[PDB]
Amino acid sequence: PVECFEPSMLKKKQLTVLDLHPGAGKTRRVLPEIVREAIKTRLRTVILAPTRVVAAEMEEALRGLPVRYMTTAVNVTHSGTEIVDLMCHATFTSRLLQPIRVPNYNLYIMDEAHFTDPSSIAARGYISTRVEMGEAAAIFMTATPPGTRDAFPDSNSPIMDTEVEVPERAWSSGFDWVTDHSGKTVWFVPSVRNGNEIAACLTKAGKRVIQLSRKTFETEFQKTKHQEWDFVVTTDISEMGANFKADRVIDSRRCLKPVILDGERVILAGPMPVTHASAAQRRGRIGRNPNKPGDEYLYGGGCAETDEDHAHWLEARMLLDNIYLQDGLIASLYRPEADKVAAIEGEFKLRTEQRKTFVELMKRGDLPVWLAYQVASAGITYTDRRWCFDGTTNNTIMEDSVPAEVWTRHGEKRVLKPRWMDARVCSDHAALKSFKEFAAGKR
Repeated sequence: PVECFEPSMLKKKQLTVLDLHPGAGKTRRVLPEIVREAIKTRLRTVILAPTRVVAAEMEEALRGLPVRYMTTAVNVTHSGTEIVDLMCHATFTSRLLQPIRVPNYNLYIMDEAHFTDPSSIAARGYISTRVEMGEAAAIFMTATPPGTRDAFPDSNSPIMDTEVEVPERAWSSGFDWVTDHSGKTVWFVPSVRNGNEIAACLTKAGKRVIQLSRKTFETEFQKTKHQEWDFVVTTDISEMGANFKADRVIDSRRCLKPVILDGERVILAGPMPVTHASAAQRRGRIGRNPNKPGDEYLYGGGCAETDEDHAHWLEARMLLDNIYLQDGLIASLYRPEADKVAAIEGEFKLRTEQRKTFVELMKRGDLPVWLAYQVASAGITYTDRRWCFDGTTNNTIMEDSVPAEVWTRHGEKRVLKPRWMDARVCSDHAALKSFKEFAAGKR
């Protein structure tokens, strides 16, 4: 990997991983360098941001430079120059799945290129394949290249690393060091539910707590920038543009993991150890200010690279199987991620109509990729919600120890019992609320 940009990297067949460390100016100094060169040489380019938060942050760094922002996160104006596009990872992949026309970009710049969202993994597969075919160049920007075993990379400022016992439940004693802290803390929890319990405990202790999840991030991250807080309790938002003014990170280093069981359902297993890259990214929230040496990283266990049981690898394959490159050719996953999934090439390729349903189930439907695939491949149309109720008895969804029920579109009260069970649609209150509305045909 490389830690500084050279115009050499923009030539076709070049894939460069710009690794570096949190706050070294990736988006602030290096990204405008690349974009300026791309515009000067009239190189058709797309910039890929992990989130809309990052996209807006990029706009600030790229002001003055002609960029077509293809996101609602940025106020766009006319136009003239058509060289560099900017959009989110998910938008990029979604559009490749849709009939709409995506430019054959000759340069791909992916920010936070370790992001393990299925759309991001798929995007890297597409991009790396295009580079290998000699049709483009690519720059992957990330502090943690896929496959890294370094949980403690360099930082702008000295970091105090300490392994401790980290609570994952409410506590009455034994963890004074948590609350005996006058600074600001970012706390990475194993799940939203766990975060709720920890937040309530901290609030009871008189702390101001903001909670974030992967699904509330885009709208609620801004609270961390605009209101007073002592703790940010969050799931892994490390690479979503999570820049905080903090002096401490508490890291359980554990995560719930969606796992496909017997190829018929998805459970949430664990919590299990996070990867070295994940731990490095979480730790990377601090040690950013050279005027403030001695930020603390307190972690609660070890790391592991055995994450092949995570569903996002196969879900990436499901996405990539439905992206067209050229006749009979299906893109491979990015090489460092290629060994993560056992699959038959093209086995998830859907015909035109089913692919449209697949896309709408993921977008408007807001269903997990695996679940959306089951429904779409079954030949079910988007608004046909009968599958939400005709599952087997062990697929019954529970709400407060009692079978969940919804008022269906057909004016009938039915037990929530999906034909395919994916634990991610009912992992927490917000998720279950969303799925019940889906089952009722409200979207």
